[PDB]
Amino acid sequence: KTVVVTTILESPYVMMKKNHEMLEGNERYEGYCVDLAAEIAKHCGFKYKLTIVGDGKYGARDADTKIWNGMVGELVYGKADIAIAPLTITYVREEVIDFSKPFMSLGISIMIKKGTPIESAEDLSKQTEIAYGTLDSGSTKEFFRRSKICVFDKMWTYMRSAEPSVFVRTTAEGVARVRKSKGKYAYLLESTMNEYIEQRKPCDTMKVGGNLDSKGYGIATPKGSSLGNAVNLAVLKLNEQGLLDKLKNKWWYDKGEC
Amino acid sequence: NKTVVVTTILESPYVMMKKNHEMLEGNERYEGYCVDLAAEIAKHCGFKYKLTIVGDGKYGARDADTKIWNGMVGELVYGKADIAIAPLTITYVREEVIDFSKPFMSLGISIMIKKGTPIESAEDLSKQTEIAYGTLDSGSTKEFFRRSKICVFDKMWTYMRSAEPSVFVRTTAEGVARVRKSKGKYAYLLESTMNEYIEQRKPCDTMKVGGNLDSKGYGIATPKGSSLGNAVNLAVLKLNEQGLLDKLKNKWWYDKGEC
Ligand SMILES: O=C1N=c2cc([N+](=O)[O-])c([N+](=O)[O-])cc2=NC1=O
Ligand SMILES: O=C1N=c2cc([N+](=O)[O-])c([N+](=O)[O-])cc2=NC1=O
Repeated sequence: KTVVVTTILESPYVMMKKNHEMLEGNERYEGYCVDLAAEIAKHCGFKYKLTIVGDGKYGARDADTKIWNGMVGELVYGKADIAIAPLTITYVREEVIDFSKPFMSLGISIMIKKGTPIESAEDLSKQTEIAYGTLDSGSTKEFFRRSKICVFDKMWTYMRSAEPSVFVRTTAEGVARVRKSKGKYAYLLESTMNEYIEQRKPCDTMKVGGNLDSKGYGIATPKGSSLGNAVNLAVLKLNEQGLLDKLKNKWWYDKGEC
Repeated sequence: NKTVVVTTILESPYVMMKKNHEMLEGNERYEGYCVDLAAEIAKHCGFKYKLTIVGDGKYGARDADTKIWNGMVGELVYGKADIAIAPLTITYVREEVIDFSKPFMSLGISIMIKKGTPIESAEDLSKQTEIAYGTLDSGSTKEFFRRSKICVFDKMWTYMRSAEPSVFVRTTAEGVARVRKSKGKYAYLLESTMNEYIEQRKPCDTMKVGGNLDSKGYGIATPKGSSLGNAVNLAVLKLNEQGLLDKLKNKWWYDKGEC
């Protein structure tokens, strides 16, 4: 009766303990989603086993084979019973799996190295000396691409035609690029990550301006799962008890390095 | 007929009476955020609808003694409406009796003060008495402080609960009025979405200070086992990704602002 919980290895959501070599099972892991999982399980009344998604991805659908990868794939194909991770609620994903109500809110934000004369998305669109880009894939990119707003359309026009490329392969790459471009590059990513990195050494970056949109992380379960109901109520219950905020503050600031 | 009966509440700027509403008939009588949203939801879900205002003008609370729901939530659980399109906060007790779509707007408890008031945060209110402060005498707001584990807020609750004269108001407008009349000696805690709306209305003597003390969400509600929920749920998500929700937000909040 053990529930197979799939999740991704992303800080501070899911991380490896300092001594994960001497540990075994769920005790190996720690972090926001790891703590959350314990709560969700306690209120829904079930035993769970935490497993890291094989390909270490969230969930996208190939345009050719139409196959789902990442944690979404593990849910649609019967490899996992529930996904507890920072998985953003989207239209296409909602069509194939069931999402609970958001346990965390977020949106596209701007990351820059401290000292950079940038304060908003508008500031970027008006200049070029300070290059800026996003992940070469994901909701963040397609946001600007399918945006009928001139500010984001102009930013998109720039990003689309730039030399060298302002797009990055991974997030860690984008963050590093900001730290290494000596204040000549700005990275557009999820606010949750932006404000987490801002609290990590060497603490040479900061979040600027407000969010460009509004997304949400949700606990996903296979379409039609009987588990979805209880889990959904658990999230709402945890939120109304300020537990989600407590968990946030904990892994973002209490364990912060600034 | 196959005309979806849409229940909604009369709260600005979500649903408001037009200019010549007396000369108009049907849905064309109303306007606002939720009115525009309803049109889109119906467009993508493909259905004709009729806008109706909830009789008791309430959102949805379960009377503790009669165990009976009121407002829009009640209209659903008792088969009087097919769908509820309004600023209805997604709560636990409600999710237990109705089906909510994914949030179409995020919000949280915020502090409303009269401009000039020497307050910048909730912690400020808790370290003083010079400036009185309160909330609606019912709802998730007053509920947030009573069951709070944060010291400042539990210190605020201790103050509010035992304060004379009472610092609790009966309506939203009543709380806003008290702020505009207390010459900056009264702060009002309410939904941020409403706080940032009043901040855009005459005479523009109020403002929102500090960040939200929590995080809620407005969602479209439908009765359980409704053949409408899933479609409505996908509609909200798509509208958000197309930036339509943000456009509606900016239209009725800032484009028609007065400050
Ligand atoms: O569901 C998703 N959740 C994500 C969460 C994060 N995150 O910041 O937690 C990131 N990211 O780091 O770029 C990308 C994501 N891509 C997704 O498709
Ligand atoms: O579900 C609710 N939704 C609300 C929405 C608003 N609003 O701001 O739209 C307010 N308010 O104005 O105080 C109170 C509410 N109380 C509720 O119980």
